[PDB]
Amino acid sequence: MHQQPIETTENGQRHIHQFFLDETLQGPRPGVLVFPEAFGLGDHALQRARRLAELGYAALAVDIHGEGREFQDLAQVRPAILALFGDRAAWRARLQAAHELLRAQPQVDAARTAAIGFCFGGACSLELARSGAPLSAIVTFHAGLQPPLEADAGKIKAKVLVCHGAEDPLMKPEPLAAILAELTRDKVDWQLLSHGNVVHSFTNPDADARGAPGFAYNAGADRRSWAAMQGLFAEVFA
Amino acid sequence: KGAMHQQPIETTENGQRHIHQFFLDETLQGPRPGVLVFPEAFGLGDHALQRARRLAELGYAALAVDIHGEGREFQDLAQVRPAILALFGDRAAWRARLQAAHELLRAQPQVDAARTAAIGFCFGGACSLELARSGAPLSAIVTFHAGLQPPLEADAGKIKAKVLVCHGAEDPLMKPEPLAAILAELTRDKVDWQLLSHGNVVHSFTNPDADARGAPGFAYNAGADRRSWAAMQGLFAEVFA
Ligand code: NA
Ligand code: NA
Ligand code: NA
Ligand code: NA
Ligand code: NA
Repeated sequence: MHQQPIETTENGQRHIHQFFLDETLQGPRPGVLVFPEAFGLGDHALQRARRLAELGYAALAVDIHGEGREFQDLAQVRPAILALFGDRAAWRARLQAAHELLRAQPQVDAARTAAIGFCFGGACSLELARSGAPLSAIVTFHAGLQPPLEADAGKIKAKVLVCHGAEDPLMKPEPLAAILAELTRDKVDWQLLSHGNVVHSFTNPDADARGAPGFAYNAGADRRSWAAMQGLFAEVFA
Repeated sequence: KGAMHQQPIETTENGQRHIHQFFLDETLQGPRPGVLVFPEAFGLGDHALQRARRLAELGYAALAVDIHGEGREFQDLAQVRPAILALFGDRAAWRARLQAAHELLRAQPQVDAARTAAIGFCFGGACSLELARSGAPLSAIVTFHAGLQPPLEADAGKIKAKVLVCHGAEDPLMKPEPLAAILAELTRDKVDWQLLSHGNVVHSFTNPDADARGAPGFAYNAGADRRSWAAMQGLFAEVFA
């Protein structure tokens, strides 16, 4: 396993992304962006990127806040997140730049990429798909997805898998249905895997200790969603 | 590049590849003083690369800065004006990017991180002064026919560098009243500053392409170029002794 930091600046702020490649497999391979939960890049998302490398992918874990920062409370990151939610064009320009940074690594086959994300990271993955980036697939895990925009009609090129806790308060039934209606109008190849009795942050063991409501780890939902991701990637990268 | 080694050093800034050009004389061994070389507003091209190459011949480690990305150099000032006015309107972000360029130079193993300087031509001279005003630990800066930006009270006392401003006395992009305001800032703070002002000399006096721009206000002047470059060399010889 090779783990390499990849540094950029964004309006002068240093970002330190973490790129994983397993030398067990030989030659260029599909690239996967891994977007963390809103707290920022930490062990949760780094472990996901390391495992994707073990499965044969070149995985770029995204430092969303800069300086590899991971915060403890969503209050610490709320202003930065609301600023992105309030300027989706600027957010998307940053997301497309991360995609181009992944594509440019020598061991990444620039034609074969995907994006996964957890929580806010899943919102990022769908915004990047809606920008029209040439992703082969996206997978979201317990994501609070942003609402559809009519200007994005027909832009998604990826296959889409939404892994969802049926009781997650951050992705309520009516807004989720509005998103599925967008994907259906545009004939996007989409799947919803909805887990009974599961809420937000179900892939993160630290969710059981969070003081905010609606958070709990669920080992079953995590394993089943991770397997469905692997199956989608095996389809598009066969 | 002559006998100097030239190494591209790439950064990713705001989604763009920047391809800086680092010059060293490998017949000299060891860490040595580093110099940032900021080009005119048109972008990084042969004019600034030749100056970085000459600094390497003099014994320095010189990083020619790719200001626009992808090595881009513009012909028409109307095309660069929006990006430049944006930097002028957010001097904090501009300074953070300049600081990151300074840290890139300092991190090279052949650069003594404690002993650095910055030069710049036109807009690049404004860059050099903004980096000094940010409080960076530069030993010296030299500006050549630069449209320097006006002083900010928040920068009082922050310049650590010695300062040499090489100026065309009839440059219309750096008029006498705003220049005087900058010299008053430097004087309040007791910065070790010099002004070398050249009679009958206008903007872009170090760039032989200036003669073909068709523009009043732009003209190469070989005497002013040679005399300003020798004053720079003298300043660097003092601080890096
Ligand atoms: Na590549
Ligand atoms: Na697009
Ligand atoms: Na042009
Ligand atoms: Na160094
Ligand atoms: Na400072």
